[PDB]
Amino acid sequence: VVTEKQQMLEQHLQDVRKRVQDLEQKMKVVENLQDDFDFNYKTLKNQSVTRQKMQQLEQMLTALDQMRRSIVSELAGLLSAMEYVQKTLTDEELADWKRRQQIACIGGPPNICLDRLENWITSLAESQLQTRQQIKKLEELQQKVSYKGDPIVQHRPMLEERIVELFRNLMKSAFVVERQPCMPMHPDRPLVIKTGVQFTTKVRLLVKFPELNYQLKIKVCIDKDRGSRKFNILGTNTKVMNMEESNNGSLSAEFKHLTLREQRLIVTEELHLITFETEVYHQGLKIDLETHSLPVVVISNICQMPNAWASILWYNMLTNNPKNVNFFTKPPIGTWDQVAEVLSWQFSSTTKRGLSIEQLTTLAEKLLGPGVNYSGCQITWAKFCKENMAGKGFSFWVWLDNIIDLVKKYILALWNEGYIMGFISKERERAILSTKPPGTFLLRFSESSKEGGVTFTWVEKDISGKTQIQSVEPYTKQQLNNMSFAEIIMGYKIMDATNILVSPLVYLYPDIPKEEAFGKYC
Ligand SMILES: CC(=O)N1CC[C@H]2CC[C@@H](C(=O)N[C@@H](CCC(N)=O)C(=O)NC(c3ccccc3)c3ccccc3)N2C(=O)[C@@H](NC(=O)c2cc3cc(C(F)(F)P(=O)(O)O)ccc3[nH]2)C1
Repeated sequence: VVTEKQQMLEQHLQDVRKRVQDLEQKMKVVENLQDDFDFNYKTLKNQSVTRQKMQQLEQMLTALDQMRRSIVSELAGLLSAMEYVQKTLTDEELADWKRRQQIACIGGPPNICLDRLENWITSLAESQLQTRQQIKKLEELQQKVSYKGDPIVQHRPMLEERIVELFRNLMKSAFVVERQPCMPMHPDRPLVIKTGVQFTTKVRLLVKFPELNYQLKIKVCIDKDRGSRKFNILGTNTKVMNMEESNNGSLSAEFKHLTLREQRLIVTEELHLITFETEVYHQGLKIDLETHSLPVVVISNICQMPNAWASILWYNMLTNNPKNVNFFTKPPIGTWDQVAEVLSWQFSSTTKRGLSIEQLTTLAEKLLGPGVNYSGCQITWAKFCKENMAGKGFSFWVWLDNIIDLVKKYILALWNEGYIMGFISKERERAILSTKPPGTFLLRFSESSKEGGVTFTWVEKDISGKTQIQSVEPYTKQQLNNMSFAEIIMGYKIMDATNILVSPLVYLYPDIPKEEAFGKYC
C-alpha cells in the first residue's frame, strides 16, 4: 500500500523532472541568443548603419543578461527543491527500509523491497545529472561571452558546489546491503557467522545507471577501522557489480565465496562489521562508496549459535544505529511489549503460527512475576539471556530456543493447526480445566526441562467427587524421534482403580474428541 508521504514524494520528483526539462529549453534559447550575439559581434567590423548594428548588439547583450539572471535563479530554486526531496528520500524513506530490514532479519514482516526506492533514487540521479550538465554549459557559455556583473561568474561556483554535494551524497546513500551476511545452512538466523563456514552476502547500488555496468569493483573485508578478536575474509573478496535479468536490471554484487579466519569481552556479545568499498568515476567525478553490514557475532562452534542469536535479537530490537559495536558494554533495557513482539516473531517466521495473547501473558509472568498489565514492565539483558532464571540452572532464552527447535523439528503439524496450548501457568491450566468435563486435556511445554519437553495436563473426578488435575512426565526430543506426540497422546494408558489400562484422555481443549484431532497423525 502506497502512503500519502510516498505519493507526495512521487509528485515532488516528477515536479523536479519537469523543472529540469523546462530549464533545458531555456538553456537552448540562451545558447542561440549568445551564438547570434557572438556571430554579429565578430562580423561587419551610410556609415551610420554601423551605429544601428551597435544598438542591436547592446540590446542582444542586455537580453542575454536577463536570460542568464533568470536561469541562474531558476537553477538555485531547483537545487533547494532537490535538497528537500533528497532529505525526505534518504533521511526518511531509505532509513525506514533500513529499519524494516533490521526487523525482517529478526523474524518480522518482510516488507524490505528496494524496487520503489531504486525508482525514486534513479529519477533524482538522472535529474541531478542533467542539472550538473546545465551548470557545465553555463561555464562553457561564460568563457565565450562575459561582462562586468555576469550572473554566471558570481553564482555558478555555488550552483556547482551544491549539485556536486547532492549527487555525491545520493550516490553514497544508494550503496546498500540488500542481503545481510548469513550462512546458507541457517537462513532464519542472519548476522551470525561461524569461522571456516562458507557465507553469502549481497550489495546493491540504487542509482540504476547502465553506464556503470561491469565498472564497479566491490571490495569486501572485516574489522577495517580494545582487546577484541581480529578476523580476515578469505575466498573471493572482490566482485564486479553487474545488471542481471534476475535482479530486473538492478546493479548488484553477490558474494557467495566468503569465510572468516582469525588474524595472526564475551565471544557471543562481541560485534564486528563487514565493510564493502568501491570508487565511482562518473563524468569527471570521483565518488568513494562505502557501506557496512549490521553488527555480526563471530562464533567458533555451532553450540554458541543460541546465545549469538539472542545478541542479534537484542541489538536489532532496541537500536536503529547500524554500527554500535560496543552495544553490550552497557546493554539497553527493553519493554515487555518490545520483547513480546520479537518472541512471537521467533514462531511466525519458522511456523504458520506466532504467539497468542494467552501464551505471551504466561511468558510475561515467567519473567516478571504476577500481574495483569505488563505494558509498563521492563526486561533486561540479564533476565533474558546473560543470567540464568530464578531458581533454575538455565537462562530464559536457552529454554525458549529449545522450544522453538522442538516446535520446528518435532511438533510442527500440531503447532500449525493450533492444538498446542504451549505456554500456560500451573494456576491457569488448573482454572480453565476445572470447569471442563472429565477427560479434557491440553498440550504444553515443560518449564523445568532445559533441552525441551512436551506434556499433557488432564482433569478427572475421584470416588469422593473432587476434581483432580495431573500432568505426564515431559516427553523428551529423543522420545519424539521414535513416536510422534500425536501417537503418544492416543497410546497413553493409565492403571485404573479396577487395575485395568485405560486412556485418561477423551477431549482436547475445549471439546474436540481426541480421535478427530490426533487420528490424522497416526
Ligand atoms: C501422578 C499421576 O497421576 N501420573 C500417573 C503416574 C506416573 C508414574 C508413571 C508416569 C507415566 O505415566 N509415565 C509415562 C511415560 C512418560 C515419559 N516421559 O516417558 C508412561 O506412559 N508410562 C507407562 C510405561 C509403561 C511401560 C514402560 C514405560 C512406561 C505406564 C503405563 C501404565 C502404567 C504404568 C506405566 N506418571 C506420570 O508421568 C505422572 N506425572 C509425573 O510424574 C510428572 C508430571 C510432570 C510435569 C512437569 C512439567 F509440568 F512439565 P514442569 O513445568 O517441568 O514442572 C515436570 C515433571 C513432571 N512429572 C502422571
